[PDB]
Amino acid sequence: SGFRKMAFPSGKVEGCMVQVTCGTTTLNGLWLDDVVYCPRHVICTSEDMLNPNYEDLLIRKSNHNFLVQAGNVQLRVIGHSMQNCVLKLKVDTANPKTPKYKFVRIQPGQTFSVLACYNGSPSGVYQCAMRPNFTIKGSFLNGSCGSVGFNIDYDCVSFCYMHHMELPTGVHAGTDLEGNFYGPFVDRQTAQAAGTDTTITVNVLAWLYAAVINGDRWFLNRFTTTLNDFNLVAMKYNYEPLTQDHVDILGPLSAQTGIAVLDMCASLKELLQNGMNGRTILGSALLEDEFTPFDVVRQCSGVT
Amino acid sequence: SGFRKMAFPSGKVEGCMVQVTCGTTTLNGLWLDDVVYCPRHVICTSEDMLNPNYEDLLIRKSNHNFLVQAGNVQLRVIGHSMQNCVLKLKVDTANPKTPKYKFVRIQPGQTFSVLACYNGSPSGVYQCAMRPNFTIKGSFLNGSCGSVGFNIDYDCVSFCYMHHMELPTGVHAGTDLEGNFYGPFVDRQTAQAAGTDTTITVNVLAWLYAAVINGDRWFLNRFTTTLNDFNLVAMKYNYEPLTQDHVDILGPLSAQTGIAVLDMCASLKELLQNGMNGRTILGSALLEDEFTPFDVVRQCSGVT
Ligand SMILES: *CC(=O)N1CCC(C(=O)Nc2ccccc2O)CC1
Ligand SMILES: *CC(=O)N1CCC(C(=O)Nc2ccccc2O)CC1
Repeated sequence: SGFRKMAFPSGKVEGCMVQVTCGTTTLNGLWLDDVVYCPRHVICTSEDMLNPNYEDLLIRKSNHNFLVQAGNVQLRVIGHSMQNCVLKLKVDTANPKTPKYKFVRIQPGQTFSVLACYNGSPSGVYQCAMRPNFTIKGSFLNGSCGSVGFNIDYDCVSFCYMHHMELPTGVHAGTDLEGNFYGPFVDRQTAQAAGTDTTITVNVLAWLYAAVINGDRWFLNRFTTTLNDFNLVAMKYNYEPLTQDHVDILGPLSAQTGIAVLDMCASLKELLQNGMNGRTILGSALLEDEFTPFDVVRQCSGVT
Repeated sequence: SGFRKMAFPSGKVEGCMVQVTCGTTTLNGLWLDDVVYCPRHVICTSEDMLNPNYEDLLIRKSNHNFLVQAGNVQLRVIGHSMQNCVLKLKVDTANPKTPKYKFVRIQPGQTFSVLACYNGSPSGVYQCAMRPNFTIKGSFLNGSCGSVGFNIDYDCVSFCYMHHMELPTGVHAGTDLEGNFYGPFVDRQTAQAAGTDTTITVNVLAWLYAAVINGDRWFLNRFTTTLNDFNLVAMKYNYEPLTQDHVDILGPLSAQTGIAVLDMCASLKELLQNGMNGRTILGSALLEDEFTPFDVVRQCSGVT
């Protein structure tokens, strides 16, 4: 029993982190096979970041300007290319610790682990969600760029995020491993404001299921609702609209607990309207929305 | 910027987890050098756990009854001994992945990472604190016993916890790696109730400092207090008494933010008396007490 915000074990990703230096900028790279992936802004001076022309900046860079270090050992760069907002540094050595891996572009509401790194060295691991506004709420200081987000399916690491940017509001923006930003964000030091950080309704419901499974049941009530009625209340509280697809996804947790999805919607409606009244659910005083249905089933069944 | 509940990277500990089977019980063991550490209750049947005599139960067990498997490969057990509530299984092979390590007994209020495992296989990593009542609030299903808690100091893993027990209230009890339970708990299926789960005041203050560092400042006020005045309020709210030792420990965060510890005590006093009024601090609606001062400095400075 018990229910924790739980990251994937980071060992397989730790084996992939290197240091990338270009001129005076040091950040992190991901070494898979004979390719090191890193943010293209590694080539920018402070001054460049106001209005960088990356193709023009890159012309001034040769292979030997990209210093790649795995631990204490230097890697030889034998090629470099820009794909969208990432650089792919070809090295002469395949990472011997390369796990089975995929590059995947996640949807808003999907969760992943981040291995925060500095100078190619892991500092910590935490669980994130791709927010509906395509930011993530991370922990990233200077030197943390190139840190990646991932899921593990048994032995296959699905890499979904590389860290690039902090917005003035202290939230985070980055790319998939093809170098495409999540959302409308750019690798430019410019006016970029995040949109409405809406709550991921299906994740809140999943987490209410996890609560019931783990003995926290005080918020169950005598009510039901409909998708349309619930969604009127979701709208008012900046919650994502709940779809039949979300209802279908919650089916296994419904079946396990014997609580109809719409009855749990009715619980959530009352929590939104009435607040927590100073009570907690799984040790939280707000409605947690960074557990997916799959996360709840995973943690509640003990998948490895 | 940003501040997350962050576990240590788990790679070094992943390399140490094995499966231990005795009769029909499967749980986890920690393989360091040529010793596998596991909970002695691996030898109990369900029936035994009501009033086990471990010395007597152990007489019926030989080396060949302890099945130890690292991945797909079996380890040969060449000796076994009971130390307090752990078994030490001597194996004929030193774990080649043994990191630098220490066994340390932590104090209440100290934090650590847990690598939740099932059948010797890592499922996830999360951050815990040794509660003032010597429980931890974990996530542990059947098969998770022998999962360990640890801190990392650069390259040296300090192992502080092995998981043994869930109390009827869904909280967790375990041992250090010398097999001594934290608190008054025993490896018996009996009436064991946790005492008052008091809030770790020095950790709350550390986390308020982390909030200010990261831009969350709405709770700073015009007030100060004294240790004695603050402690009257702490008593009423089941907070640990704040000592001059706690004040001294918070000195670096005081210096960095320019906020006197006692002024931050005054902030915390108002939060305790007035509540959050529906506001959040670092995305929480309650006062977080599972970040130590050292954790805040670590995360806010980017140590690896
Ligand atoms: C995220 C990361 O690790 N980065 C991106 C920022 C640079 C950096 O120092 N850039 C910078 C330029 C001009 C003003 C401020 C500022 O942080 C380091 C690597
Ligand atoms: C923590 C862990 O992984 N354990 C401890 C419990 C046993 C187990 O199955 N014991 C048990 C006996 C009788 C009734 C219930 C119950 O869980 C598995 C390993």
